[PDB]
Amino acid sequence: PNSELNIYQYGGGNSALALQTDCRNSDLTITQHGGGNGADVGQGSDDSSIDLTQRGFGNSATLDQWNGKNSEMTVKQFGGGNGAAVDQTASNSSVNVTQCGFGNNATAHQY
Amino acid sequence: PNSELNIYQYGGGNSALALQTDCRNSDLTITQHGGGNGADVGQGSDDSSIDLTQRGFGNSATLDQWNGKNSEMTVKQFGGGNGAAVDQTASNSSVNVTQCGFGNNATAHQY
Amino acid sequence: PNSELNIYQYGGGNSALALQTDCRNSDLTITQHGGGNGADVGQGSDDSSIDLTQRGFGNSATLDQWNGKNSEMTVKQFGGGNGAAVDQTASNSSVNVTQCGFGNNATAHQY
Amino acid sequence: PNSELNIYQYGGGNSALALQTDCRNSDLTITQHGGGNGADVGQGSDDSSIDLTQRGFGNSATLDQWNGKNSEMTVKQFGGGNGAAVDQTASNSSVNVTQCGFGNNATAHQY
Amino acid sequence: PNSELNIYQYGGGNSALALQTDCRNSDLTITQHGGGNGADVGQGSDDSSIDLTQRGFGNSATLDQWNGKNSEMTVKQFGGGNGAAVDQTASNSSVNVTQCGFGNNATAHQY
Amino acid sequence: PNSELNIYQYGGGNSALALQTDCRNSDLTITQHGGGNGADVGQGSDDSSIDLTQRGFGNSATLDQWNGKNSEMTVKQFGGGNGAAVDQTASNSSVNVTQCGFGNNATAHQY
Amino acid sequence: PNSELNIYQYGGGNSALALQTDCRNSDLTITQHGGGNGADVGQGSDDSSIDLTQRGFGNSATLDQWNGKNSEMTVKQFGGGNGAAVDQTASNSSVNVTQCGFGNNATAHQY
Amino acid sequence: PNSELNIYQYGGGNSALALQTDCRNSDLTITQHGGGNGADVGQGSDDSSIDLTQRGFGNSATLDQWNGKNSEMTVKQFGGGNGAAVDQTASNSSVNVTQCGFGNNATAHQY
Repeated sequence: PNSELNIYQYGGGNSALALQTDCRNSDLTITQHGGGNGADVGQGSDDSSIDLTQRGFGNSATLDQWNGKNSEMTVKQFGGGNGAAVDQTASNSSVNVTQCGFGNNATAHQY
Repeated sequence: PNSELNIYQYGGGNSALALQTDCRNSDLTITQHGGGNGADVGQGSDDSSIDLTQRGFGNSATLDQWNGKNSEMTVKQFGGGNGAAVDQTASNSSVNVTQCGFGNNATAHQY
Repeated sequence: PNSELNIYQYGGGNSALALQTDCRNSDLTITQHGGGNGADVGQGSDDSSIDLTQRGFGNSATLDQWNGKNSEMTVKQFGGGNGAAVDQTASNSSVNVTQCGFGNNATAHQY
Repeated sequence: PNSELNIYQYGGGNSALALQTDCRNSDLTITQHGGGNGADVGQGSDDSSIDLTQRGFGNSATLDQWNGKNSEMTVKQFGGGNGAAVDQTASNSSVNVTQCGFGNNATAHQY
Repeated sequence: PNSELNIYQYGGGNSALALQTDCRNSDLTITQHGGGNGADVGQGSDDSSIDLTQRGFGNSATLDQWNGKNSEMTVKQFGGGNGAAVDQTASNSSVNVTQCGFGNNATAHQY
Repeated sequence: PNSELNIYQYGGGNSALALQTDCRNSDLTITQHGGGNGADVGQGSDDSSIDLTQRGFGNSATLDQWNGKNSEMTVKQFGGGNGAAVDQTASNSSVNVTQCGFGNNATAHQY
Repeated sequence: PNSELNIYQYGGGNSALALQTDCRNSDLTITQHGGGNGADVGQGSDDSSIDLTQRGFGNSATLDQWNGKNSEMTVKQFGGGNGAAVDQTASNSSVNVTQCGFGNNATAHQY
Repeated sequence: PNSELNIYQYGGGNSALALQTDCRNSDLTITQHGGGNGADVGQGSDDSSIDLTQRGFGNSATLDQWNGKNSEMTVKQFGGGNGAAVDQTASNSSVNVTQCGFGNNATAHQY
């Protein structure tokens, strides 16, 4: 059971919360480029992947993948002030979020 | 159940909210080109597809895929300020909604 | 049941409402060219087809196909301000309404 | 395998790398307060904990916990430009690093 | 094997080098007060202790405790520029170094 | 074997060399008060003690306790520039040297 | 064998050389008061005593106990430049030498 | 064998030569008052005594007591430049020499 959590933070003013529990063979990566991006990621699913990359300024993300299996979730934010929340509990399922520009709001739920 | 939810944003000021639940072997894709388009997509149908594409400005869409099976959704806006709302519950059914121009309103239902 | 609802707008200020229920293996098609054309189409007929084409300005059509089977409705306005109201319940029947010019009014009923 | 990795950055310009694999039931905690602090932490040890606290600016610590069991590693850097390098492979073992001030360099290896 | 390594540095410009390997149930403590103090301490001895206290400036002590058991090594440097070099390999043995003043040099070997 | 070696230095510039090997259940104590005191003391005798007290400045003494048993070694140098050389090898023997004043030299041998 | 050597020197420039070997339960006391007194005392006699007291300046004494038993050896030199040479081998014997003044020479042999 | 040899010199320039060998239970006493007085005394006589008293300047005495038993030897020289030569070998014998004044010469033999 290899669980991997990576937090890559470049620039100034980025802040991160990352959480894995009961998630076997799961990968969760946080990469922040720029400034002021705040991150909160929860992973509790086996054989699942969470990939959160922030490039820009002022983006905020809340990401929860629970009780799933063989699930891939991706959130990529480019630009400024974009806010994302992703909840994924479906098994063998994928959620992909990519927001480019300013002030974009995205909410994704997969059960 | 291989379920994919895709949000691709190009431009500035677009907003999207996506819902996919109890949804086996189906795809939900939201693509916006331009600015200020607003979207709300709920998909709960097995072996189904929703394709919502916005190219232009100020278009508004609401899409609901519920309790169906083997159903297809393709909803397209070209231009400005087009507003569409579609409810589809029929199985083995498809609704293909397109607007070209400005200020067009379309309502579609399938049961 | 392969049932399709189609709405196409070209121009500006056109409005179309389409409702189709209990209508199996049937097509709903609306095409509006120009501006200010208004459409209200109800389809509840099995193995039936509705084709409404408005080309021009200010044309209005109210179309209802209920309880029929193997029925076809083709309503076409060319010009300005033409008004059509057609109600069809007969099975294995076809009504074809065509208006050319300005201010034409046509009512068709088939039972 | 409840394996948790937390990294907290408050301020701007901090850099931290955290790596957890082959590491069951283990916690890796990074807390960076200020700006420009550097951290590289690798964790591959069972039932182990890593705690890193950098408070100030420009501090450096390179931290490796591999192959160990029931092992705790603590480093607390207070001030500016402080350097500590700690490798841990010993089981049931602890290393405590406490740097206060500017330009401090102290290295510990535990096997 | 509850083995603890502690370093306490107060002031600026102090350097200490500590090594604890294969070293079960043992403690290594370094306490530097002032500035520019240097210490090199290696510990490879079971159930052993190393206590080093440097208070002042420019003090240097090079300490090695290897292959011993139940061994205690104490060095206390008070003042400036003091040097003590001690190697301890004997088991159930104790070394005491006490330097007060400036430029003191005392060397101890215990086998 | 409880073998404990003590060096106490008060002032600045005092120098002392102490060596304890194969010397079981023995105490090695050196006391230097003042400045510039030089001492070389080697102890390899079981159940033996060496007590060296230098109070003043520039005192020099060489003490060797080898191969003895139940032997006590005492040297007291008070004043300045006192020089004493003592070798003790006999068992159950005591050597006592007291120097008071300046420029004293004393040699004592016990076999 | 409780055998002790005592050397007491008060002032400056006094020199005393003492050897005790093979000599059980025996005493040697050297007391030098003043300056420039020279003493050479060798003892090899069981349960024997040597008492040398030099008070003044430039006094010289050479004292030898070898192979005797129950022997007592005394010289008291008061004044300046006194010279005493005593060799003792007999058992149960005592020689008392007392020099007061300047330039005294006294030699004692007892076999 | 309590055999005790005593020299008492007062003043400056007095010289004494004394030898006591094979001489058990006998006393050797030499007393010089003044200056430049010379003494040569050899004692090898059992249970015997030699009492030599020189008071003055430049007095000379040579005394030999050999092979005798229970023999007493008295020389009292008062004044200046007195010379006495006495050989005593007889047992149970007493020789008395008394010189007062200047330049006295006394020779005594007892066999």
